[PDB]
Formats: sequence, C-alpha cells, structure tokens
Amino acid sequence: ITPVNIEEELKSSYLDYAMSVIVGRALPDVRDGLKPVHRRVL
DNA sequence: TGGCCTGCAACGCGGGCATCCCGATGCCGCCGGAAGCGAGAAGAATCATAAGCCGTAG
Repeated sequence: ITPVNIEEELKSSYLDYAMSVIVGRALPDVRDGLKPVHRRVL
C-alpha cells in the first residue's frame, strides 16, 4: 500500500516545527520571565 | 580731577590766475606668453559578500 501524497507535507511539517519551537522552546513568558527548562529544573 | 573743544586776535603762506615744458596716452605695427578646454591619470570612499559569538536542540 503506497498512497500518493502531495509535496505540501514539507510545508506542513516546517510550519509545525516552527510553531513548536516558537511556543515551547525559545520565547519565555511575561508573567514570570522563565524558560520551560528553568521551570522544570526549579 | 584733568584734558579736549572752541572763540578770538594777530602772524603766516597757500589758493587762485597765467603759462610753457613734460610725461602719460591713444594709435599702429609687431612680437610673445599664459590658457583652458578637453582629455588622461591617480587616489579616496561606500556598497556588497562570507562568519562568530551569544544558548539550546539534534
């Protein structure tokens, strides 16, 4: 079973990765100014 | 408190007029010296191209 797929999966995965990195990795919050790594460590 | 400005009377010589000599000057012919325009060459400068570090991620 080899279903034919469109190239748009590239852009979809890129958008998903960009959203994930922007939300949960890089940008801290304004209520405490702490990264999720620092949060988990504390 | 001391010096500049000015009225006044007496001494002084320069301005005004006449004139012949002199030196600048316009003109003409002749000789020369920057010039300036374009063109070629040199230096000065701002735009365009390849990471490096910052800290997590694989």
